[PDB]
Amino acid sequence: MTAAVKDEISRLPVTRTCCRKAEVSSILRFAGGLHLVSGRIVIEAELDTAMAARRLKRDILEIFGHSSELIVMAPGGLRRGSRFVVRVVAGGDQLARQTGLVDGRGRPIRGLPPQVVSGATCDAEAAWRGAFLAHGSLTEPGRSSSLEVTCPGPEAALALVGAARRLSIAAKAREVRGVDRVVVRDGDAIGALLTRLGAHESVLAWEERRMRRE
DNA sequence: CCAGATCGTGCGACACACCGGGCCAATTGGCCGATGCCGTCCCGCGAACCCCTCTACCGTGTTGAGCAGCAGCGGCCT
Repeated sequence: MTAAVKDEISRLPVTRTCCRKAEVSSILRFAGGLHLVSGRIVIEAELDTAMAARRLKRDILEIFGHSSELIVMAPGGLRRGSRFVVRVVAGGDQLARQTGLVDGRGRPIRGLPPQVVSGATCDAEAAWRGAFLAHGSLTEPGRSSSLEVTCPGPEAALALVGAARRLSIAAKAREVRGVDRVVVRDGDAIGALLTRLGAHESVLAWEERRMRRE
């Protein structure tokens, strides 16, 4: 359902440096976290996609200059979902401070880094791409996909809504059962958004499926 | 041995899923229209600001070294 979509997004080549930085920051913020162990900060990011973890590791090594481990052992323990976990221990504090998770010698930033916000539209769509790669789903249970992506806390969700607005694409933040996400319902916005992210074959398949079924 | 955990199954509740209705709260944000103080400018005079002019006892002076060209001189040549 979404495996092909995320594969296509991961396989998309990227050139501009700022967009790569924004994508890395988004994925780290959404599907990543920090742990203060043995007196040092270690960054752990959990992905459930084959190529996405490699892409994130390569981006870190290239732009931020750091090394990762890329372990395949499942934190869930099932070992069937291939819950990849990429780790950064050497220079973890520097990576955290220079990627936007923590700034001002203070608490972790709830929303997306200020650098990602108030940037070019390319960086906004790159941040949305990273958010979709990290977490999200494409359900199509009934009449609409419900292209929902969950976020930690209202701040990240509303920041994603704001970023989507800059693309002239409708979006809506929602909260249920204490967990909040951003969703877009109408088919036209879904198609335009998926086209902008870079996926092509999945966009077509969805287009014909919707037109034939509806 | 055999009894609760796990799960099957069942009944109900039920938190909303819908996608569609029918009105509303908050909250407007424009400048509408009316009233009022400040920027610009046009003198008005006056302080200063710069230039020009004139004063008639009279009075009359400021190292060493290397290389090259020119002036004076001894001495033929006519």
